[PDB]
Amino acid sequence: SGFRKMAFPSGKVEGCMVQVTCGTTTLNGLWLDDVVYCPRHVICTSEDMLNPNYEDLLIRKSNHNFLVQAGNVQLRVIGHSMQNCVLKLKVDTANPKTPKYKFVRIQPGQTFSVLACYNGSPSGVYQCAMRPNFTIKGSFLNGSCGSVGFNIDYDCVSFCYMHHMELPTGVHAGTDLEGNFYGPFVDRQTAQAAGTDTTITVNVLAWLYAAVINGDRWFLNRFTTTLNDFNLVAMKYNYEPLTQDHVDILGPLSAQTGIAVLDMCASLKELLQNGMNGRTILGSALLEDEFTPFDVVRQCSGVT
Amino acid sequence: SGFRKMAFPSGKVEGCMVQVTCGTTTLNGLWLDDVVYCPRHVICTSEDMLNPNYEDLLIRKSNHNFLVQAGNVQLRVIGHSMQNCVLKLKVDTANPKTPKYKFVRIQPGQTFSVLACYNGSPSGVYQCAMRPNFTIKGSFLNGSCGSVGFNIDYDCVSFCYMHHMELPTGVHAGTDLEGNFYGPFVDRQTAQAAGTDTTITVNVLAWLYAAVINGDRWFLNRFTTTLNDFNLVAMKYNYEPLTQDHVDILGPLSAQTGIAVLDMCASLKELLQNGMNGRTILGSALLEDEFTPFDVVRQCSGVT
Ligand SMILES: Cc1ccncc1NC(=O)[C@@]1(C#N)CCOC1
Ligand SMILES: Cc1ccncc1NC(=O)[C@@]1(C#N)CCOC1
Repeated sequence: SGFRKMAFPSGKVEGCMVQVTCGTTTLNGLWLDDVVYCPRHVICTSEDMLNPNYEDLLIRKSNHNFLVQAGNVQLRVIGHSMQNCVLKLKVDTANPKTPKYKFVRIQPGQTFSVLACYNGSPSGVYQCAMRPNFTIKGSFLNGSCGSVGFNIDYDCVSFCYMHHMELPTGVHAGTDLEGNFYGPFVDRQTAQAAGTDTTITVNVLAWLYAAVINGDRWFLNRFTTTLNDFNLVAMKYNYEPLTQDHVDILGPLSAQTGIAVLDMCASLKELLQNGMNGRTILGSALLEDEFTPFDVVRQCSGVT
Repeated sequence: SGFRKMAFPSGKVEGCMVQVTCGTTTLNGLWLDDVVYCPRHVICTSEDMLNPNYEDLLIRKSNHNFLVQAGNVQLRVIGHSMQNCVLKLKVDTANPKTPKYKFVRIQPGQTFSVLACYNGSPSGVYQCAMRPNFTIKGSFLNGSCGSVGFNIDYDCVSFCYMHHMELPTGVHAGTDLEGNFYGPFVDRQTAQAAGTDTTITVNVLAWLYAAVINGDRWFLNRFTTTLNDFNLVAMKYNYEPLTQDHVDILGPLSAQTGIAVLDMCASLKELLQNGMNGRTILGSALLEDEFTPFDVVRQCSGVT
């Protein structure tokens, strides 16, 4: 009973957080095996951030300029390289706490947990989603750069995000663990605007199935729709167009509840056209889109 | 920038989760030093739960009947006792991962993180609040009993909750780590109804201060109020009455923003009387009450 915005247990990621200092800039690093991953802007001063030439700035840096501290002990840096927008610092010690891991580049609409860190120390964990405009609505202050996003499948941590930037609109931009930014953002102190933040339709439907499973059924109506009719409504409300791929992934939820995907689409259509009318669904007064169909299945079944 | 419902990093609690089996019932245990804490209803069959006499049921149980498994290794049980609604299983090995810890009985309105577990394995972490009717709106399925609630102050874990029950209304009831239930609930399969779920006023105000700090200011008005005038409105909307103690704890937020507590109360009063008018605050279309003033301060300052 009950449905919560749950994050993955963070322990496996906590054992990987280190502090990286270069000059007078300190941020977070991710220590996996004998490599520490961190945003390349760690080599920048506030002035450098205006228009940095990272290759040129890196020439003035040696292995001894990167100070890596795991807890209260100093790691010896024996190599450094730049891969896209991340720095890989080869250390002389493999992290004894390295979990089974993969680096994955996620698609917009996918969810993940963020372990927010400051000075290599964790402050908290929350569940996020890569928005369709490639930003994340996180909670990050100065010093939080290098904090990571991830998913867990039993014992394997799939790292998907590394925090780099706060846009002037308070939304967040970052990279995958290969250093490639999600979206068109660059690691520069220049005004970069985000595109339309559309609603992740398939996630809203998955959350409506979670609500039915947990007792909230008032929004179920006597109607059905078609993908094309539904998508005309989704276009009007800045919702992502629903495809047969999305319908397919909702299949297990449609099967468990006995509510056909297109019937749930008609409920969503009426909710979009009429609003909630002062009512709530799973304790929310708006349509939640940061639960994927896989998250709903996982939570509703007790996957550990 | 940004404000999220954050949970504490769960690592320190993950290293304490064990599986406890008695007969054919399996639930979660908390292993701290050489003691494993678990709900006493682990000794019950589904039939026993209807009207259990725990002292009588415990007589038919020996140390060897309690199977404690931490990961894939079996702990030897050398003692067992019942303290209120929890069983304390003395094991022959101190948990090497025992963090610095305290057992605290929280007050209604206080928030905490829950590490949801199944068969001694964690499934996720989420932030909760002890409701004013002493229930929690968690996310727990069968097998989740023994999962714990906690807060962290730097390196010390204050355990405050242990999950025991799901009421017929899908809300959750549990105990502190001394085995005393929050509220009037009993560990029996008998219909127990919850009292009025009032809104935690001081938490809503703290969240309104977080919203101002983060850019959402539309709800700020030209009015002020008094504690007595505000409380007449709070009574009507089933909000907890605000006291000078609550005003005092909001002080640092009033000081940082320059918005007097009673002015924020007048904004809250207008929001209660007029609604949001299709608008949102920190991405929510309702007034959030599961952030204490301490949580807002912590998140907005970067406490690790
Ligand atoms: C101040 C802050 C808070 C949260 N996330 C990110 C930031 N800051 C940034 O985006 C930086 C830029 N541009 C400033 C230093 O290099 C990265
Ligand atoms: C089914 C479930 C799911 C989540 N939390 C709790 C429960 N169940 C309960 O409350 C129990 C009772 N009464 C059933 C066995 O003893 C505790």
